[PDB]
Amino acid sequence: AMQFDVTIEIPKGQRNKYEVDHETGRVRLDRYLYTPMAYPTDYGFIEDTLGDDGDPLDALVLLPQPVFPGVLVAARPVGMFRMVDEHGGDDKVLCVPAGDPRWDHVQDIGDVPAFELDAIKHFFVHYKDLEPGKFVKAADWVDRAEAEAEVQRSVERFKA
Amino acid sequence: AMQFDVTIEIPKGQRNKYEVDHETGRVRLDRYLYTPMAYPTDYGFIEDTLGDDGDPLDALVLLPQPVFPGVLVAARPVGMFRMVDEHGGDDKVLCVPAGDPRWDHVQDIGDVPAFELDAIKHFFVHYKDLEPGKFVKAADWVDRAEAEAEVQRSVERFKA
Amino acid sequence: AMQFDVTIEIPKGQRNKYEVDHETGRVRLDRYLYTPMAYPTDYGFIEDTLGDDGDPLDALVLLPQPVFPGVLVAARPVGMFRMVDEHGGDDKVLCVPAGDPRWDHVQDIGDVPAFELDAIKHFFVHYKDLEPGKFVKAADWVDRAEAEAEVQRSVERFKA
Amino acid sequence: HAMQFDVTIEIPKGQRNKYEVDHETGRVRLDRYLYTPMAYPTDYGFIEDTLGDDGDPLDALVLLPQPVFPGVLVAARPVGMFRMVDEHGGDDKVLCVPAGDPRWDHVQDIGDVPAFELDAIKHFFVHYKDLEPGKFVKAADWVDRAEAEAEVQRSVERFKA
Amino acid sequence: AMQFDVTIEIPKGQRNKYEVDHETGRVRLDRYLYTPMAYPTDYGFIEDTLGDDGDPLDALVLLPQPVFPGVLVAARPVGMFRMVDEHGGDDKVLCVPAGDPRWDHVQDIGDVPAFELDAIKHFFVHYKDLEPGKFVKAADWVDRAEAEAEVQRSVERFKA
Amino acid sequence: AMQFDVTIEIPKGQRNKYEVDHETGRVRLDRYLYTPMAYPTDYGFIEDTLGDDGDPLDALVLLPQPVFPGVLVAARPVGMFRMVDEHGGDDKVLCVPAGDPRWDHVQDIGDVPAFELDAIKHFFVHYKDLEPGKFVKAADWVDRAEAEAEVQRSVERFKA
Ligand SMILES: [Mn+2]
Ligand SMILES: [Mn+2]
Ligand SMILES: [Mn+2]
Ligand SMILES: [Mn+2]
Ligand SMILES: [Mn+2]
Ligand SMILES: [Mn+2]
Ligand SMILES: [Mn+2]
Ligand SMILES: [Mn+2]
Ligand SMILES: [Mn+2]
Ligand SMILES: [Mn+2]
Ligand SMILES: [Mn+2]
Ligand SMILES: [Mn+2]
Ligand SMILES: [Mn+2]
Repeated sequence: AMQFDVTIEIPKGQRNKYEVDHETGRVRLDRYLYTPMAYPTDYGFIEDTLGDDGDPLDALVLLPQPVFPGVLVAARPVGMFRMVDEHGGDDKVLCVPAGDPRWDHVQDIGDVPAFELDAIKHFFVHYKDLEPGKFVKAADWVDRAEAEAEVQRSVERFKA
Repeated sequence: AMQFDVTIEIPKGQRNKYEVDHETGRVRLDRYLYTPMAYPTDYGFIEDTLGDDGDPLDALVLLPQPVFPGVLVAARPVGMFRMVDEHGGDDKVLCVPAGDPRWDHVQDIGDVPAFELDAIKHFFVHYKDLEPGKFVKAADWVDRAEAEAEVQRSVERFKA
Repeated sequence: AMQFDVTIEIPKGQRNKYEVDHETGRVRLDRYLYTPMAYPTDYGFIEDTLGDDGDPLDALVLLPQPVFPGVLVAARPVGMFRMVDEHGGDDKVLCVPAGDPRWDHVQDIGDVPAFELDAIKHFFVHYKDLEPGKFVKAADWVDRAEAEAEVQRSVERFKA
Repeated sequence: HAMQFDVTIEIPKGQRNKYEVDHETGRVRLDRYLYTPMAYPTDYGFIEDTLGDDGDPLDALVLLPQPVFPGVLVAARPVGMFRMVDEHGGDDKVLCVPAGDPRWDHVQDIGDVPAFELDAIKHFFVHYKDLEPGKFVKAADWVDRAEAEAEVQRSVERFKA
Repeated sequence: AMQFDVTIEIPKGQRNKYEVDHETGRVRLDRYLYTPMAYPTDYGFIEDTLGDDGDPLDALVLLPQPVFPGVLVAARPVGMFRMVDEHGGDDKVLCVPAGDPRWDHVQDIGDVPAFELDAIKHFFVHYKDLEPGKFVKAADWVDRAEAEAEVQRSVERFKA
Repeated sequence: AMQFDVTIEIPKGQRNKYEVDHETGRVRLDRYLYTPMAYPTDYGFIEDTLGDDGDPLDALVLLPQPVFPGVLVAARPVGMFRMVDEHGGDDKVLCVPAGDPRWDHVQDIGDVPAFELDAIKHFFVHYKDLEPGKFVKAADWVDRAEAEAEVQRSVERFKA
């Protein structure tokens, strides 16, 4: 199975929206969420990747226990989250701990329960509601194949 | 000046929806919220009150630090959240700790920041979204004068 | 299906071994565990039950987020962990939230992954190691069907 | 073999919320959020089935490896006692350890408890009501187990009524 | 208006006193506080600055939720806490999140409630009581005007 | 009195096993423990050391309150935990905070409570029981002298 390193930024259950500066490597508090919400999974980005956005690929890792900001996690993709915000479209690869036999039952998006997909979906749609000039309008889940595809592309974009 | 005991059953920043079984007096777990949200303020009910649904009038206490389920808080009202859900209407009296000079600046609804109010509204609208048969269709923030009316109106229902 | 209330004595991830006093209903601290390990799931006993020893039938509740000591949970049995401690035999009914469609996929002992069962098993074997005179020799897993009997056994002898 | 009793913990260690169990109801109430940037240095509560001069149970300080929740019972034995003087006059707070726990066998009398912790506990109770409107602390000091047991002994026979 | 990056080294509600080694940039546990107190705000230092100490200016950031050690926070001054300890005089800039509309009502030291200002003062007056050969004899608050002066002085001292 | 810097990797009470990448410097999640156990003391490694197995000296630090991953601590040794996992000798140097008057009564292994030494031993022996092809077959405590000697050997190994 495919594998890559994910740098976690925001731990599951956080309302503080942390970001990592991609030059200094410092953790930074972007802002406190204006809505009464909390990140449903550990949120971050895939190290050594690059998209059309300019930034690296955003990522979502399902973990038994959350971690700290800036922490590295070797993960593998089981799907991807496509959505359209006020900055056009951005993608978010759904991931699972790599080299962990406890996560062998989750091989693709269909193995991730709809309840958690619906929750993650719900979060990203509404978390910016009370921020002027910010929104999330479209959202849908796509399978491991297109996720691995988009990751394969974005690894190559980083090389050049 | 009004004053009453609010039994807080759900702490701030929690996703486990706790209920106090008014018959037995025990703290019961109702459900884990289906949306990835957390209670904006400590949420509970007012003691020795009663309403149309046979359940006590609900309360929202603003605190510098959260409390535990089943904890009592001497509180005074400063507004009320009027919402209309699945089971008709449910009004929630926004309160402040009584006998605390640190909260003397909060007298009426206008004294509470609009951002806190928008966040509290946002929660009670959206928190039952993914649950089937559950919904919310009207949501307003009324002043203290009306909150004091709805308390007293509900206090007397208990007296009967 | 069968359904009952479980009082949670010890939250998941606890080294403090709480126990509910059954003559009063109070939450007594039994002891801080001598071993460097925490309770693998939310732990407690089934309400309105009585065993071969005078204590209610012990129970484990699979939960997404842990609760507090003394909290009630509408439960549904899906298996049972039998051990043999220093005081002879003991029974541990493995349960899930009753009425939560997120736990409809778990209908029997086999549905729970064997890593969570081995973890639970590993805890109850070793947690009394450094305590003197106390031990655990035999420890195996039975199925839902037999667990349901043990409950109903404990129910009827309680009725008497 | 020794003297012991129940202790209902009201406030866990590291807390700024001032919880109070109603002795007539059994309900846990939030008294106040401490007005100073200080946390309770030990698990604070009272000795169950006692009665102090003030018509309330004798206060207790239980040293624990890990804190508990409010309303939790802990079988305990006294090791010393904290006597202070505040706006109400003089309160008495029994310093305790878990009863029947051999990990605390090395703490028999107050001299066994290290100085930095006794100071830390005292320092809290001197300063915790400084910024609080009409409340203050004048004096505070420690006494040995002999005196500690005696006040509990007075407090237990005084309970019978 | 003036604005800068604060590096929070000690989160709010902490008795562990962390500090950043300004040469290596790594976090270091200086000492567990000898008194039973906790930092009332998030405590840190201003980046790209230097006082007479040979050390940057210490910063006090008011936040809705605390951050982790080493996290950057874009902030602006609204006052300054000036004290005199055993080593000499130490000054601490009282800040709020910059570019955050929820803190736009906080403009000067007068806008921060006195209760919180007394509390912050009380910490630094008493947190080194039980520490030997360590004390403070002066503790006063000053406005943004004088605060901004010291922040600028030290920004200029940085260039060498 | 010998002293040195320890980098803490895993705070006391964690089930997430973090690891500092020595060649990189970043914190990584190695694995979530398969056993239901938690690290009984803060665990990490001594800075600028080198052993037969290519890593630095693993170290245990007794603290009143835990730290975060990557935090540095001035520490002095009082003993050493000898163990033999699947990869032969993997000793752990037991430490206390250096220059902290509250730890002066702890000068050698005998001064540490036996119950806490039993718990540390217990942890490392069992925490890989459920992981296949992994174990700990040996476990012994030794003098401060033995500990100090092994440390000084590995400081010698480092200079190359
Ligand atoms: Mn990202
Ligand atoms: Mn993006
Ligand atoms: Mn918007
Ligand atoms: Mn209602
Ligand atoms: Mn039980
Ligand atoms: Mn008293
Ligand atoms: Mn005063
Ligand atoms: Mn300074
Ligand atoms: Mn400093
Ligand atoms: Mn001093
Ligand atoms: Mn090693
Ligand atoms: Mn290692
Ligand atoms: Mn094995």
